[PDB]
Amino acid sequence: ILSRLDPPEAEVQIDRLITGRLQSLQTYVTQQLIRAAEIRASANLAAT
Amino acid sequence: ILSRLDPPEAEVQIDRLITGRLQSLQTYVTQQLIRAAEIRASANLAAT
Repeated sequence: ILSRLDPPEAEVQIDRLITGRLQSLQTYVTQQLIRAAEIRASANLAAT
Repeated sequence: ILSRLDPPEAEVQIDRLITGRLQSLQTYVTQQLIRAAEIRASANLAAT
């Protein structure tokens, strides 16, 4: 895209990709945080 | 939106609804993970 257009146009198309990929990454990180808390409970039980 | 807009103009209005509804569904699904992790600990105490 950014290859065919002009900074002014490339920008409007690049912003939708930025918006989608940011949301993807945030979903990944939230679901890792919820799963690490489940692994910590297991490791505390195994220590006990 | 599919009755008082032509297809090139209804895409822009349908996307605004899609984004909002996706956000709301994903908020629902995060808060259920966080509530289920709490019910799980209560059931683990009941089993003990």
